[PDB]
Amino acid sequence: PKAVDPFEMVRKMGMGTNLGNTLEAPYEGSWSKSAMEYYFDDFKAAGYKNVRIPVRWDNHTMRTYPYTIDKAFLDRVEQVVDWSLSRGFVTIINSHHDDWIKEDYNGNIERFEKIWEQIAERFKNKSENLLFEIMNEPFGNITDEQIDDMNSRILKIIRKTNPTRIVIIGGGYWNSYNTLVNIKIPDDPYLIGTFHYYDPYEFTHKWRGTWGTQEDMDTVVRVFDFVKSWSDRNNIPVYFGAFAVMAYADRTSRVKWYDFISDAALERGFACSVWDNGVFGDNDMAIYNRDTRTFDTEILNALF
Ligand SMILES: OC[C@H]1O[C@@H](O[C@H]2[C@H](O)[C@@H](O)[C@H](O)O[C@@H]2CO)[C@H](O)[C@@H](O)[C@@H]1O
Repeated sequence: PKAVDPFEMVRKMGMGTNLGNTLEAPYEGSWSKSAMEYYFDDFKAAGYKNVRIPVRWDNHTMRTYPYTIDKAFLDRVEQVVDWSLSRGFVTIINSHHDDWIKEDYNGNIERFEKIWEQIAERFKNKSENLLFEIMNEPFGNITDEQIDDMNSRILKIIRKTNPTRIVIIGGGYWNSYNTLVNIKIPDDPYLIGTFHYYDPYEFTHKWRGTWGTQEDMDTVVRVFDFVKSWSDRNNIPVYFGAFAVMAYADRTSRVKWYDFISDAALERGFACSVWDNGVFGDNDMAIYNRDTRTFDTEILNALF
C-alpha cells in the first residue's frame, strides 16, 4: 500500500547510463561486448545512479504458444539485474527492438503478454529499484489506440504479481518540429513517463548536418518545458531513457551537448539515462570502454 512513489524514484534515479547494444541485440554479444559484472563496478565509480538494460526477448521466446522464454535466458537477465541492484543502481529492464509486435499486434499481442507475464513473475520479489519499461519506443508503425491498449494490458498483467512496482510507459516524443504528449494515462499511482526523440517523417527530411547549434538548444528547452508542464499537470514524473542519441559536428559540440542536456533535464526534476553504444574504433556514441574499463572523462564531467 505504501511503497516508494514515482517522484521519489525519479529523484533517486538521477543521471544514469544505458547498457546499449547488449541484451537488446539479436543475441547478447552479437553487437557490443556482453555484460560483465565489472561494468557495474565502473559505472558506480563513475557516478551513474541508474542503469537501463534494454532487452530483446524475441529470440529467447518461442514463436508459438505458449511463447515460453528460455529458462536460461531468464537466468541470464536476472544475473545482470542482480549485479546492478546489488550495487545500489535503480535498474530498468524493458522490451527493446521486439518490433515483431508492431508488424502485427492483433497477431502478436498475446505473445507480448506472455513475455511480460513471465518477466513479471520471475522478478516479482525484486527490489523497488527494478523498474519495468513496457516498450522502448511505442510510437511509430502502430495506432494510438493500440499503444494505449498495450500499456493498459501489460500494466494489468504486471500488477497481478507486482502491485507497487513502478512501471514506465511512453508519455510522448519530440523532434525539431513538434512535441507530442499522452493525454490518456492509466489510473495507477506507480507510473513514470518516458520520452525519446522521434520523427515519423525522419526518412524524408532534406536534413541539416547533425546537432549542436544554439537553435537546437532553444528547441530542447522548449520541449523540456512542455514535458515539464505535462509532468506537473498529470502528476507523473519524467524520464529520458536514452538521450544524446545523435551525431555531432565535432568533439567540442558533443561535449557541450552532453553538458547541456544533463543540466536542463535534472533542473526540471527529470530522471535520465545517457545512451551508451558501447562501441569504440566505429566510435559512435560510447562513453565507457568495456575493453579498457576507462571512460571518456570529458563527457562524464559534462554529465555531473
Ligand atoms: O537498430 C540498431 C541500431 O540501434 C542503435 O541504438 C538506438 C537504440 O536502440 C534506440 O532505442 C535509441 O532511441 O536510439 C539509438 C541510436 O540510434 C545503435 O546505436 C546502433 O549501433 C544499432 O545498429
